[PDB]
Amino acid sequence: AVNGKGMNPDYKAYLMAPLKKIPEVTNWETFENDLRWAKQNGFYAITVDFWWGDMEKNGDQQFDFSYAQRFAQSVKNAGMKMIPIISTHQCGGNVGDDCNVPIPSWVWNQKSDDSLYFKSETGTVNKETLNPLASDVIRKEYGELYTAFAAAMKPYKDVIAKIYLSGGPAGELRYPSYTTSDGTGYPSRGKFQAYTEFAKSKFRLWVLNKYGSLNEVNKAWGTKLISELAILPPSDGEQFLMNGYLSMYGKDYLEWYQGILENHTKLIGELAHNAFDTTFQVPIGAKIAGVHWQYNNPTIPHGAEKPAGYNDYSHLLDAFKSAKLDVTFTCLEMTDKGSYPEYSMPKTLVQNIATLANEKGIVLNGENALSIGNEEEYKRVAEMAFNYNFAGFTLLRYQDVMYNNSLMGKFKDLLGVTPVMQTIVVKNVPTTIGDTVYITGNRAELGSWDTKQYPIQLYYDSHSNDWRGNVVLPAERNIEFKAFIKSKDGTVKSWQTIQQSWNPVPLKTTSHTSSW
Ligand SMILES: [Ca+2]
Repeated sequence: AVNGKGMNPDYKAYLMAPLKKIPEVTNWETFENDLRWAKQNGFYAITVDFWWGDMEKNGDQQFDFSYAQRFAQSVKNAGMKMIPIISTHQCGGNVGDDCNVPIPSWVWNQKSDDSLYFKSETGTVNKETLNPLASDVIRKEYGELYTAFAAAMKPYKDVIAKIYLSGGPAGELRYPSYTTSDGTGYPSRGKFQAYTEFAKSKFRLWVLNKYGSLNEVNKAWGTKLISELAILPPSDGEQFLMNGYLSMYGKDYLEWYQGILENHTKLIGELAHNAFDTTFQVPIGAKIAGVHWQYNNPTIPHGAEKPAGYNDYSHLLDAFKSAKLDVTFTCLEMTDKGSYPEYSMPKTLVQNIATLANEKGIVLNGENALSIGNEEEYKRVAEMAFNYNFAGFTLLRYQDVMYNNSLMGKFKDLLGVTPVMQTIVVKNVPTTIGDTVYITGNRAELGSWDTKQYPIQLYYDSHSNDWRGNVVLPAERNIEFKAFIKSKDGTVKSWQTIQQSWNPVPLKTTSHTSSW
């Protein structure tokens, strides 16, 4: 892996449950047996969606956690762990998908205005999640929801491995900028979701708080606004994304726009920490979308990320370290295309989020965006996950490996791995001054034979004159590798005479000694 280190010793693989409830898929007994089969292949937990639309349906605080309870009973019977996702967003909702669980329709009557939903550049209304701008309804409704759930899942705390939160549409912390209804579906650019009277208002009160007076606003934006009512979100998102984003106004609008997400993150992460910390004592996290299309579009750069609210990921992730939340990112199985018309750069995006995240000490969890049909995608996932320090990989979805044994075997081989500590030792290395020793191997956990970005580093032991190093490895898998010397100039001088191997890597901690 990256920075000369190994795979994360805390890597655990997880399975995403289906969208539909288990009794709409199979029965609780073959579900338990499927969970046993999963764990037999390296899955540690099953991550599942518990929808607010189901858990507090009839009215305010007329709660039903019977399904969540029933579901954790089988998880306990199967001797598995689970990761509930308190899904405060809508499931499906439209034509042809495997669910339609709206958010409890009584929520929308808490206000008379438009504080609560979203409206786009062209007037499209979106009601998939509650608008983070309405933080008073969000503190009331989410706080209560979270604590009623902690109360009912307390019997099952020994089966809860972590708790995930929904921060927006599709469980992603972002705005509803890409939808078929708004004419923004992949691979086109999103539209801004700041046109409700309430957002418009909140932008103008923010701007005015920064500058003080309209006069000060016109001074800083180099404009000539008439009234304060002229302080508005962009009227042409296409022009904004084209170049209005470079002006001081543009920079202030996007700071406000991304800022609401950052605040929403500190707020749901506060409410969930209060409610689940004493009782459960588990890591809590939220998800961020991989809006990889229109990344490198020359005309409208980062054309889909900026309407979704992702303008400065370093600053966005900073809201996550402060709220003490883990982050899940989503397209580990994709590669970079970067061409017309989609301008898709997903592998560069995941490499960037991964690096900021490790620089900040935020725990990474990966997810694949789409279903994986071949070994290849699993091998691509293995590369990001193991070379960019992911503490977890959640496979999307259940039925894909559960009703295809060959694919499940490929998963077991590449991603349903258990990390184990091992000492690699290389004797008789002709290391002249300045040189460094590295090992690279065949599996992605050893760098896929790469020597510049991903090799793991070994350190000279002066007492016994060999290069050695405690490497985290895939327990019980066959590995091949070789040591090599990287001269001070980062140049590969030479390699080990004979390629080494461990068939398989023992499950216990040993040492593999070998000579140059
Ligand atoms: Ca409530």
